[PDB]
Amino acid sequence: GGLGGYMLGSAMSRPLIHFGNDYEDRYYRENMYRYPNQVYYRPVDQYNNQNTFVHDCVNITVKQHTVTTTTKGENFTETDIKMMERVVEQMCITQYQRESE
Repeated sequence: GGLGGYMLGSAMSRPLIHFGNDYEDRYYRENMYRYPNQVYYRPVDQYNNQNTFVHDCVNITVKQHTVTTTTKGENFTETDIKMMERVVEQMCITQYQRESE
């Protein structure tokens, strides 16, 4: 709530994601522009476990995304939240890779 400590990663291509049924697939296709194409995060330094960092990226990215979202006067269903979490998770992982050297 005090902000700070976050860095912003480069923009990423939205992957085609399949959700296992016809409705979520169509729903996803239609609604995905409303979900993030970037992630918020704290450096690597602060995490010795990629499995964590990813958690600290999905929830953070989504709250911050909703506050900026509440401003435009629109609302998220429960499905949006599920779909948004899943794709940002994919994104955080790619983001995690960023350092290999």
